[PDB]
Order: sequence, then structure tokens, then C-alpha cells
Amino acid sequence: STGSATTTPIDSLDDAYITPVQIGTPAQTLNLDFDTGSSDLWVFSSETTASEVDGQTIYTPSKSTTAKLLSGATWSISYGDGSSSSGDVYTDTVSVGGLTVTGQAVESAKKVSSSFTEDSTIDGLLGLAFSTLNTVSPTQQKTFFDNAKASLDSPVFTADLGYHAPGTYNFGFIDTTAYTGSITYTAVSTKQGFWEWTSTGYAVGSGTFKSTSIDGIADTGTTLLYLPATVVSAYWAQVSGAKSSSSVGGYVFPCSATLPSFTFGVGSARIVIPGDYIDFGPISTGSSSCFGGIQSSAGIGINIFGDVALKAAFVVFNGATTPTLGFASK
Ligand SMILES: N[C@@H](C(=O)N/N=C/c1ccc(O)c2ccccc12)c1ccccc1
Repeated sequence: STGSATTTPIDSLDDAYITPVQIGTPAQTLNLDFDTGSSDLWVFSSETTASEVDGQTIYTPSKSTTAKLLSGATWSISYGDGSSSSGDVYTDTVSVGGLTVTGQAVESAKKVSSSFTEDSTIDGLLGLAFSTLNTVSPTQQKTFFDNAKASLDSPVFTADLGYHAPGTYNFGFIDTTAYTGSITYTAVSTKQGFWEWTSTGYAVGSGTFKSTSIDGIADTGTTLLYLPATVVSAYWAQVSGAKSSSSVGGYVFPCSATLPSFTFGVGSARIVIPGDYIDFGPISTGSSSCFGGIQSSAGIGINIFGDVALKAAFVVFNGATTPTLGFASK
């Protein structure tokens, strides 16, 4: 089997991407944030504290003839950015772009933190990291991909995120028309539960490539590119007037600037992020100071290849016996 679904930016900045997902019988379609940096499929629901719902579409398990309460199971997740959610668990039929999993754990939110409430466009998360990170207790549950994998034509999914435009998540096949050149595969460590890999270096604009190992995670659920302070300083030094602002929380730059590209290495291959991808617009409405799309990972404890990086590539998440990651230009 295979599946293919379009993923759409939630706003004009590509702050996140949403993908429609069918849950239950008859289908209830929710727009979920596909997140390769977490492993819970959770949704706003009829159980969510009323004051914490503000425009989201909700899953109502009582209206699904295939929903079954998973007795005694609860979940609670705290994301790296400080947001959180928790609740109980159903199993139900879940379909993405034509690919169906029966008995998928659908985690129903009873509580969500303010950032989730304040974002009306995201109805929940669909985790695509390794199932070892799943938070359901006392019996850990599998991700959608883990459940589907055996049925797929090939045990893979691909992320093809657009810049200020829709893109695609495919399951079970590689669309050879969706990229240029070849796909370069690189090793993955699954020890921490993430798609963790090692970039071979970087370049700023037309500058020379610096060969250096940068360990990080491929994370579709993170907006920006977080890299070591040395690398980030080298990038912003090329932008007149750019500075790190403690009050704003990162590098900012004049909105009048034309930004240089940023290249990252995948083995001997190179992925080029155009300068425009690195502009995240005014720091506050009407300001002429703009927020940078490349930021320091110092303090995070890990480098994060988020959407800024991933959207410059066609990315293969290879879930074979030994997982790997593939990157192609597009
Ligand atoms: N901006 C990311 C983020 O902060 N991810 N953090 C993931 C994470 C970090 C550290 C952990 O220890 C985890 C453990 C299990 C699952 C996820 C995580 C994000 C993704 C989806 C929703 C909110 C926020």
C-alpha cells in the first residue's frame, strides 16, 4: 500500500504545516501537524477543556462506530518549546492520503497549553519519530508509520515541504519526479528516539564550504534551523545590521536586507537554503526589525534541522531495519 497527502503552511511565514487526516467512522477530518520530532498522535477532542478550545476542529469519539476507549491509558507530553498537552486514549481507524491503519492509538486531549489554544489552525499532532518516544502509559503505543510500515510497498515516508506553498507527505514510495539529481543517504542514530544524523558541514552564501560534523535531528515539527553558535554567528556576520537580541530571543536583522543562502552538507552532497527562506518577518507587527530563520542551538542541547532546512530538500525517512535519512535537492 501507499498514501499521499498535501501539506499546507498554516500562515504566510510557514510557521508550521498542516495535513488532513481522517479519523473514525464515518470519517472526521482533522488538520494535523506531522512531526518527525515526536511520537504521539493527539487531537483536540470533545473531551478538551472547553475554555482551551478556540476554533480548532475536534474529534468526537462517541460519534465514531470504530472508536474504542483504551482502558486505563493516559498520555502527557511536554515539547522542547515549553508547550504541553495530555489526556486519555482511544483506538480508531486513521487514514492519511488513502493509507489506512486500523486500531491506531488516537490520544484525546483533555488539556492543552495556551500556545495550542491560540493556534486555531492546528487540530493536533501526528508524530513520526520512533515509537520509543511515545508517552502513552502504562502501555506505550506505536506511531502511525510504525503501524503502517509492514503494509507499505517500501518502509519509508517522504517529506517535501513547500516554501510559502503546499507540499507533500508520501508513505510507502519515493516519487522520483519530486526531486532533482540523486538522493544521498546518511546514517541515523535512533538511541534518543529521533531521526538523528550528522551533517558534514556548511557554507554561507557563495563562501567556501567548511567541513565539520554537525549532529542534529530532522524535525518537521520545528519551524527554524538551530545550529551551533559558531555557525550561526558566521551566517549573520554576512548581514549588515544583524545582531543577537536577548530581549527578542535570537538573531534579528533589518527587514530591508537581502539575505545570503545557507548550504548544509549531506555526505558529499549539498543542500542550498535560499536566503528568502531565512526571513521570518517583523519581530512585532509593523516593526522594521525581522526575525532570523537560523538561530543558535546553544542551550537546547541539540541541533535541529527544522522546516527552514527541510523545505529546501526532498527528504526520505527510511524506516528499514536499519533506519537512514535521504536528502535530494528539488
Ligand atoms: N517545537 C516543537 C518541539 O518543541 N518539539 N519538542 C519535542 C521533544 C523534545 C524533547 C523531548 O524529550 C521530547 C520527548 C518526547 C516527544 C517530544 C520531545 C513542537 C512540535 C510539536 C508541537 C509543539 C512543539
